Amino acid sequence: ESADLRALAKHLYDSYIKSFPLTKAKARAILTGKTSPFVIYDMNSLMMGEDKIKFKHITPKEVAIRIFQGCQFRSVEAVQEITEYAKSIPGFVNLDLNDQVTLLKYGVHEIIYTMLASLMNKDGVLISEGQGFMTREFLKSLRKPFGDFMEPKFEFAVKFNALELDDSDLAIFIAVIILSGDRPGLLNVKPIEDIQDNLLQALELQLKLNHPESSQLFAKLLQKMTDLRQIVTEHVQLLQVIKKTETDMSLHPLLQEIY
Amino acid sequence: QLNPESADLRALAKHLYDSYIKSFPLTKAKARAILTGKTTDKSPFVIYDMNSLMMGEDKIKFSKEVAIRIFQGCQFRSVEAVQEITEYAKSIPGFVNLDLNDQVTLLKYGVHEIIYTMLASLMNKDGVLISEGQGFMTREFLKSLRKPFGDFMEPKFEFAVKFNALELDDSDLAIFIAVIILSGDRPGLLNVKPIEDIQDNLLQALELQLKLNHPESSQLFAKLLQKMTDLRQIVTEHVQLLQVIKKTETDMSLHPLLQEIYKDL
Ligand SMILES: CCCOc1ccc(C[C@@H](Cc2ccccc2)C(=O)O)cc1CNC(=O)c1ccc(N2CCCCC2)cc1
Repeated sequence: ESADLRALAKHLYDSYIKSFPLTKAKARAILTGKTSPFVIYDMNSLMMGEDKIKFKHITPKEVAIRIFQGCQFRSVEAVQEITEYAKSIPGFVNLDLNDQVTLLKYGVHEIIYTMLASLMNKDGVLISEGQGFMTREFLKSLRKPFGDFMEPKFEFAVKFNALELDDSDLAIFIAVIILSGDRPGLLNVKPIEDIQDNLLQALELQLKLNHPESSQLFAKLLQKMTDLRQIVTEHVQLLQVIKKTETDMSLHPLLQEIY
Repeated sequence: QLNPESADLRALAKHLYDSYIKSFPLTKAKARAILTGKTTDKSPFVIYDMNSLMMGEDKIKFSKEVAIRIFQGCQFRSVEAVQEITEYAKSIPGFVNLDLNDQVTLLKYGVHEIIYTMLASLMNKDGVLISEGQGFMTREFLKSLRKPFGDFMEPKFEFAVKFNALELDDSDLAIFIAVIILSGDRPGLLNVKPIEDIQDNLLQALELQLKLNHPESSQLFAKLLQKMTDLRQIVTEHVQLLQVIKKTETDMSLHPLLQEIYKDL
């Protein structure tokens, strides 16, 4: 029965490679130098960044605000990649359509930040297909409340990254996050937990075969789930604060609809 | 079931379960026995309203304001729970050998998550055993308490009903709360290495324990670990729900120990 576990792993991996253009293996090569990305470390470099390379996340205003909005544009984009990926998880599409919607609704944020760590090191984050590298300090230098917008993700990133997981490990971890039976509103919890259970086994073997020397990596990874939700909860808090305050956030009526 | 390594992990499970029974007067096995009302001597007095509360003062061993009285009651029992857990902690191989500051940090962030883990052993969907099992206060009575007290316990009942679904027994919990205490990612830890080394070992013990005790319960280990996020959540809500209390109830004192644990949490 350990055959069906390997098949599911490879399947998730293959699908993950197809759904996500910028993998961790690739991002890592770019980040460590052993491949170069345009570097954004201040206003002028940001400015030139937009002119030189056409960062779609920066279209036609305070910089802190356009950077924040760019983050949302990219997030929206990411949500589609994740949604497509989810469909390849054996059993997902056979679930009640409302539950599928529910799972993605509460799961994409956790996945977003999980995958974002793949593009981050203690010094910055890769943006627009890795074409650029936005400095951690520059982001942390934005005026309140934008300055501490990304920092919480960086702190998580540093920790998550010390586990040294690779694309094949993440593919399965990602699927496990999606099949969470404790999401509010689910109408049929059983099949969801039964699939996650099949995914957890697959993940456990993967980690043991891929990291035989890393003791209890499975437990440690599952524990990171706590850090993820705290990151999402906290993110949701700041998001409303920016909405309750900030008067220069309004976008075209249709754009606001899109997000 | 074979190798010397497994043997070492079973020895650890036994040591931890033994210390657990020695440190906690009311185990889950005892709590369940009282709750399933099977016996004729373990019968608890049920408080489900004012007149009952009124009569419980005479029945069970055990400020004139219903809501606050019950609240001061939980605080005292909570302070006492901190003492039992602190005593259990000392028995965890390696804990007393860590830097003293880290010992404090680990207890500071770990006692509440553990308090609520264990509190579930005393709960079922209708209420919670109190005063060493002599009494039983229903969920509805608690929920009918003046605001903002009327909903301080509800989220703990919700957690308990789900967590109890795992059907863990005391021997499993002893290792699980040990794992909770030895968390290397607690804010402010000085030496994270020695703590992780200890937790990894405890995690191996827990993993084997759950496999030998619940062979038919697939992935119980992972499911139990994911529960640690429900605990964090329960603690956070509580802390915030508490800050609201002291602002509307300037006349309600919070015990110093609890206040120190929550401070800069
Ligand atoms: C009946 C529901 C209460 O159950 C909880 C709930 C929470 C906690 C721990 C809390 C305590 C707390 C709450 C608010 C601010 C600081 C501390 C915690 O986690 O700190 C124990 C307990 C355990 N409580 C008891 O055993 C208990 C004991 C006595 C009591 N009574 C008040 C005195 C007269 C008789 C009735 C009520 C309850």
